[PDB]
Amino acid sequence: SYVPDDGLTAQQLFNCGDGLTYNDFLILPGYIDFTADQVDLTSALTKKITLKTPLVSSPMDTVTEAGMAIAMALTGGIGFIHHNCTPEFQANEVRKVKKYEQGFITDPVVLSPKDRVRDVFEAKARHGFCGIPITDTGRMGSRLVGIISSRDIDFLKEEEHDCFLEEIMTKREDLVVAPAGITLKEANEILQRSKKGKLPIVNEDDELVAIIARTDLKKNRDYPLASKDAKKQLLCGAAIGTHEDDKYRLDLLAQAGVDVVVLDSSQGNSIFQINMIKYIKDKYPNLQVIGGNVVTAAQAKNLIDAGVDALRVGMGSGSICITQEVLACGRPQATAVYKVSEYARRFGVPVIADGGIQNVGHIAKALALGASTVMMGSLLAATTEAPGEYFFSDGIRLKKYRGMGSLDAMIKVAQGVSGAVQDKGSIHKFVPYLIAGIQHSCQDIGAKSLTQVRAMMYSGELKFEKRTSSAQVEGGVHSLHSYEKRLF
Amino acid sequence: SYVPDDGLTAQQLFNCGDGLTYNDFLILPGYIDFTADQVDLTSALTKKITLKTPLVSSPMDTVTEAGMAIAMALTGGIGFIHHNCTPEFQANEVRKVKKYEQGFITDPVVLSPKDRVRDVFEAKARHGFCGIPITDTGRMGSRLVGIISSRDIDFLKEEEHDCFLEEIMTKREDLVVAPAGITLKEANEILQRSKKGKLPIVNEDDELVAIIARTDLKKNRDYPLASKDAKKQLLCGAAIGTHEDDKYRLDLLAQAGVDVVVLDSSQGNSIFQINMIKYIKDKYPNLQVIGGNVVTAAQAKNLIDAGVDALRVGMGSGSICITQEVLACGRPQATAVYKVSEYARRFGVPVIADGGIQNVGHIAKALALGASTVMMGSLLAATTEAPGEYFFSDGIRLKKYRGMGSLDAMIKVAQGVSGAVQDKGSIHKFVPYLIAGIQHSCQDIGAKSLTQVRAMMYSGELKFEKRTSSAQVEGGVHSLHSYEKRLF
Amino acid sequence: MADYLISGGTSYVP
Amino acid sequence: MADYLISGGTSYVP
Ligand SMILES: NC(=O)c1ccc[n+]([C@@H]2O[C@H](COP(=O)([O-])OP(=O)(O)OC[C@H]3O[C@@H](n4cnc5c(N)ncnc54)[C@H](O)[C@@H]3O)[C@@H](O)[C@H]2O)c1
Ligand SMILES: NC(=O)c1ccc[n+]([C@@H]2O[C@H](COP(=O)([O-])OP(=O)(O)OC[C@H]3O[C@@H](n4cnc5c(N)ncnc54)[C@H](O)[C@@H]3O)[C@@H](O)[C@H]2O)c1
Ligand SMILES: Nc1nc2c(ncn2[C@@H]2O[C@H](COP(=O)(O)OP(=O)(O)OP(=O)(O)O)[C@@H](O)[C@H]2O)c(=O)[nH]1
Ligand SMILES: Nc1nc2c(ncn2[C@@H]2O[C@H](COP(=O)(O)OP(=O)(O)OP(=O)(O)O)[C@@H](O)[C@H]2O)c(=O)[nH]1
Ligand SMILES: Nc1nc2c(ncn2[C@@H]2O[C@H](COP(=O)(O)OP(=O)(O)OP(=O)(O)O)[C@@H](O)[C@H]2O)c(=O)[nH]1
Ligand SMILES: Nc1nc2c(ncn2[C@@H]2O[C@H](COP(=O)(O)OP(=O)(O)OP(=O)(O)O)[C@@H](O)[C@H]2O)c(=O)[nH]1
Ligand SMILES: Nc1ncnc2c1ncn2[C@@H]1O[C@H](COP(=O)(O)OP(=O)(O)OP(=O)(O)O)[C@@H](O)[C@H]1O
Ligand SMILES: Nc1ncnc2c1ncn2[C@@H]1O[C@H](COP(=O)(O)OP(=O)(O)OP(=O)(O)O)[C@@H](O)[C@H]1O
Ligand SMILES: O=c1[nH]cnc2c1ncn2[C@@H]1O[C@H](COP(=O)(O)O)[C@@H](O)[C@H]1O
Ligand SMILES: O=c1[nH]cnc2c1ncn2[C@@H]1O[C@H](COP(=O)(O)O)[C@@H](O)[C@H]1O
Repeated sequence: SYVPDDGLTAQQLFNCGDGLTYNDFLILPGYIDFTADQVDLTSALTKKITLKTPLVSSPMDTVTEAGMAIAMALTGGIGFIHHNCTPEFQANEVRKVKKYEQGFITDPVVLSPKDRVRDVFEAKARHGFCGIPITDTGRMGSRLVGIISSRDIDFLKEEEHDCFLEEIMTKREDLVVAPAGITLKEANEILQRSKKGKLPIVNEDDELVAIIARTDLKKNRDYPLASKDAKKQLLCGAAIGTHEDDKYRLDLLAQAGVDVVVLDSSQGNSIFQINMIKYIKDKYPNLQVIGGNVVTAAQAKNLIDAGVDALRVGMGSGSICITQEVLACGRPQATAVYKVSEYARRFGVPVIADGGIQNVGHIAKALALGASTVMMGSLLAATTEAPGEYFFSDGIRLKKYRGMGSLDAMIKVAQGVSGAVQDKGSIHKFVPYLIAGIQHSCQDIGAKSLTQVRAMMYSGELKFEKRTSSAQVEGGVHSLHSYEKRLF
Repeated sequence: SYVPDDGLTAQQLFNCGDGLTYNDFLILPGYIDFTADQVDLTSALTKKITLKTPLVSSPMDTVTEAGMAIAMALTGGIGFIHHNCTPEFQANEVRKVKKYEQGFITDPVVLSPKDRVRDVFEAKARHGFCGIPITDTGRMGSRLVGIISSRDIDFLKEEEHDCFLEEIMTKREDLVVAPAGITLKEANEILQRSKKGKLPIVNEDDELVAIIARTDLKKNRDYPLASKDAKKQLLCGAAIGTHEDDKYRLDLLAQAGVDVVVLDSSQGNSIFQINMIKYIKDKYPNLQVIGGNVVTAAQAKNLIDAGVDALRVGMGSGSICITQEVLACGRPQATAVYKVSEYARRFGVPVIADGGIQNVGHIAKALALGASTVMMGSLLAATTEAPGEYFFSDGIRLKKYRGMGSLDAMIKVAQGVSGAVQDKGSIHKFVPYLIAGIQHSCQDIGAKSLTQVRAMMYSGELKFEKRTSSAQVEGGVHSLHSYEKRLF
Repeated sequence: MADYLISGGTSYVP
Repeated sequence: MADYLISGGTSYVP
């Protein structure tokens, strides 16, 4: 336990007061006894909601939709949803996202048997699934009759000759079911003893309460890190402004049932949103919120003792915002997420970083420096699940980048720009590179968990080192004619 | 019906004696009385087999293999396969493209139940498909045991853990089959009203002769024009050389049973090619062959009297040819295809054209120029369905492209070039754009199918017109600062 | 029927 | 489990 004390700790630099951003300083390694993928990524973003990977989308029109939302919560992160649309647009967005991976599912598609098959056609045109059961009446709490799947509606050249759904279906008696009052494990036992794909759940009174599908199991086998709630609903997030009409934005998605929600602002300290968090807590106390934005400790304390439980930090600091150039506020974002995190420890509120990420090493240093998660925008823009579609500029494949601080609200001043960046493909080959690189980072600094790196930072037994303007100039690639930039 | 005769008809166009190409003449419009979807677009290439879509890959070594073949022929097209290397390799590729849709599946893979689950896993890892049958011996002509689809294997930690297959399959008494000597209609019908997923066929002796799955049905309606053969396999074609081991190159694929063959050449009008045609036709009266390279009627006539039934026209015409510059032969191909199609219509032999195609306009008026079908090669080069890879130079995703008479093949000359072009994406999002383009152009001309655009040129009812240098430098965009070119 | 499928009917007429 | 997931225990020494 000698440990010769060379190095420099956190408060040993951040009271120097310089404008430290990420590529200004450096982490120092330590003594390990373990392997690379052995360290987990279990983190959290609320007082209660936790994530086994810290990578979360940004609420912006360039990035987030059910493309990014499904892609990220499916790979174990969490998406938010930007709000500059009609409230019903993000209502159908959420009714797209917290579906598609249900568990003991409630009130599916079901009808009367006196219908026709083009009802099923337009239903799957509005839905994309065709695993539908039938009852006697059409309500969910009805007497069960039968079930309809893809293989009974796939050949029909004699399409809709008043095709009543009694003679052409699966019958009643040739269907295995489950009695209600049943947990998941024996339901899985029933399904892979059935191998039929679907399994209704009724009572002893033959009254439908639930059904399950099979592809739940296939995605679960595909996607072990999965970001799932208790009710086997996929996690979903959304952005909300603070002009007063957003009450009618959040209420309808609240009965839709979004479970986290960010209150987005450039500078989130105002009387408006503190009145609004008081407006939401008495309405929705079980619901959990993420508060922002915040740059430093004073507005941090006033919005936490206002009653927020989660903290979105970082201003003027993205790849896009020129807000520091045009509003003269913000700060170097590394020192920001330092100091708000060591205030945030005093209440156990989680801190998620914002912008300024060039690369994997930046979210590595931000995680190490005490951010709870990090939400990012650019290198998880330009995916094939960012909305809109591509174009070219001198043949470079690229998709536009745009942030609401720019000139596209729908006499104004712009805080950001509109630009574009080349595509990097799906996340499914990309965010595993992210998580693998950062657990590689977490191992060769010397810790078994992100919780260990933060406690091992507040202990100060890791140490850092600031490096000069001519010291990252060789930290990158140099001293050669030409080279190539590939990551994986 | 007053209808002035303003314009130029074809024979009074081309007998000016000028080397017209596509980029220096154009087509007049006509009368329209229907919509673009109300066109038919069925063409043909030989006296037997017809194609729903008049476009075909060119057999060059770095543009087409299995991917192009099954993908484009799956879209009602037809692919040809090059002859760059050893014949067993090409035999394997024509073998794997002869399946991917079959009739009654003769000789699939089948196993004996003393195998393990890991055996089926490693079979799938070099097949991709795992709806496996199982017999007593493991041979094809054997007695049935059971059936295993993908629903049976996907949930076991036990891959070999005493995983002899007998305790895990369905027992064959509740397994319906068909008796042999049966056609598809009632076969597929009792499949769908049986509704179980796969349907084997045995005899009275329970000997396996055939099996059919669901995948016929959704490949049928997902590709409603699909270029089926008589046994509803897809069609295929392959290229060959002329050095005396070409006989060994053709006989083993004749055992593989290709559907057509393209005689490649630098130039067709040889003793070699008519003598090998006479080597073919006595050996294979049932199999069909196309001819080339030939750009005038004299070489056309002494190839067609040999009994070739189709024709590849246009040398010194491709994106990659430089045989004008080094070898001083050929002609502008638009002047070729008129007069060789005018000669080829005398004998009912259709013709496929090559080279120089930029766009849907070139092939559109090209098949309107008298060609039956046209074999575009470069505008579908460098897709994701292409051989090779994406790579990068100067910051653009990119794929190389040679010409199959370069010096890059293996005391010689060179008349092919090697280069590269941009990616064009998935062909299933690309060739429907193409057929939409042809049908809008024919919609502009106003014929409900292509055969009367060829007759309507042969009637000369439509006209044509010259373009000059100012006309084509108008023809694209002009007088404009900066733009983008987005095809779709 | 490919002879019909190219032009049909006229089929040369010099 | 979120409360100890940040650091788990220290929470003090200002
Ligand atoms: N680093 C960053 O995160 C960053 C950078 C640039 C821009 N932005 C984006 O800039 C967006 C602009 O939104 P905003 O921050 O201006 O909040 P806002 O658009 O909802 O309010 C507009 C302005 O009116 C005032 N305001 C706040 N609440 C109000 C209310 N109920 N009623 C009337 N006026 C109110 C504020 O001055 C605010 O600047 C933000 O959503 C933020 O996402 C963020
Ligand atoms: N636009 C085009 O399609 C085009 C034009 C020119 C050349 N090419 C390609 O260039 C490639 C190479 O040119 P190539 O002429 O050397 O190959 P080739 O197959 O075109 O002809 C073979 C060459 O060997 C000789 N030859 C002809 N028959 C022979 C036989 N039975 N046995 C031995 N030799 C024979 C001839 O000199 C001939 O040039 C060819 O694959 C040709 O297709 C294509
Ligand atoms: N039938 C049905 N499916 C739903 C519903 N909600 C979501 N799904 C989703 O539909 C997804 C895919 O459906 P499948 O399991 O593939 O069965 P299917 O709907 O018949 O679709 P096919 O694959 O064509 O057979 C499931 O993972 C479910 O998560 C619902 O309310 N009814
Ligand atoms: N198809 C499916 N099964 C799940 C899911 N979550 C849990 N299960 C099953 O629930 C079983 C019991 O574990 P639980 O405590 O209920 O939930 P869990 O901890 O998330 O389980 P895992 O998903 O396996 O990690 C697991 O073995 C899983 O097989 C899910 O999201 N989809
Ligand atoms: N499954 C299977 N497909 C084959 C076989 N031989 C050729 N195929 C080709 O593969 C196509 C379909 O493959 P799939 O059956 O969908 O692949 P799979 O994983 O086995 O799917 P399931 O059979 O439904 O379990 C067939 O239509 C044929 O074109 C075979 O022996 N088994
Ligand atoms: N569903 C299906 N039917 C086929 C297929 N091939 C032949 N048939 C049947 O063959 C019967 C006789 O007509 P054909 O001209 O020989 O084949 P087809 O009509 O082109 O086959 P389809 O693709 O179903 O239209 C048709 O009624 C078809 O139902 C196939 O691949 N799929
Ligand atoms: N309790 C059940 N009892 C009887 N059959 C069932 C039951 N559950 C599902 N099935 C049968 O399985 C059939 C189809 O389900 P299956 O998952 O095997 O195929 P699919 O959903 O139509 O297509 P895919 O498997 O590709 O998703 C249903 O139409 C139904 O006949
Ligand atoms: N004659 C038959 N008799 C009884 N059961 C059959 C018969 N044919 C197929 N099956 C049963 O129905 C199932 C059909 O499996 P299925 O075709 O749905 O697999 P799959 O989900 O489509 O696989 P994939 O997604 O890879 O295409 C078999 O596993 C088998 O249990
Ligand atoms: O409207 C905007 N204009 C510019 N930047 C924004 C805007 N809204 C949010 N941001 C932040 O800008 C960052 C995006 O840049 P990046 O994360 O470096 O890709 C994120 O931290 C966002 O939270
Ligand atoms: O190496 C070569 N020398 C001359 N012509 C070639 C060569 N390779 C391919 N071709 C021809 O060029 C055509 C391609 O047309 P493209 O689409 O203009 O590139 C092919 O169909 C061939 O007939």
